[PDB]
Amino acid sequence: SDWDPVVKEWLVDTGYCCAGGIANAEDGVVFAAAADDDDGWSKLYKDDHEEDTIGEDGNACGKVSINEASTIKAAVDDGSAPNGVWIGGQKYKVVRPEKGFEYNDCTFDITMCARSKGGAHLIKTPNGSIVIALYDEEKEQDKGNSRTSALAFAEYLHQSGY
Repeated sequence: SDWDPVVKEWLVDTGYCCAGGIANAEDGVVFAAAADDDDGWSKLYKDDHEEDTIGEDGNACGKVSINEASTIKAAVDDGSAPNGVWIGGQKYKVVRPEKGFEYNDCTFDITMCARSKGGAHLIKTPNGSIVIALYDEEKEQDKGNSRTSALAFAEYLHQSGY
C-alpha cells in the first residue's frame, strides 16, 4: 500500500494539480499525499492548529482549534464546514457541493472549495475514499482541468475497489 506515488502520477505528473491526496471518508484523515515539489504531506496535512473564528462581517471574533480531517469530512458529508475547510494549514471555503454527480457510469459526491487564486476538489468514491486535488492559479492551473483530473483519479480508485 504505497499510495503516494500513485497520487503523484495521477494528479501531479499530469500537471493539472499542484498537489493531491486521498482521505478516508469515515473520518476525513488523509492517508496519501503528493506534490509538485515532492513534499505533498506538508500541502495535504497539518496537525490540529488554532485559527480565527469569523463573524458574519468577516472580522475575527475568537479562535478555534481546527482538526483538518473533521473539516474535510464535514465538507464532504454535509456540504458545510463551520469554520472553513483546512488542508495543509490553508483555509478554503466550500463553494459548490454536488451530490451524486455522474461521471463514467458511476456517481460521486463532489465538493469544490476555493481560496484566493486556487482551490481544491474533494471527490468521494462509492467505497469511501475522498480524492483531494489542489490547484494553484498562479501555476497556470484552473478549476476545470483540475476537476477533470480529480474525477479521472476518483474513477480509477472506484474501478480499483476503493
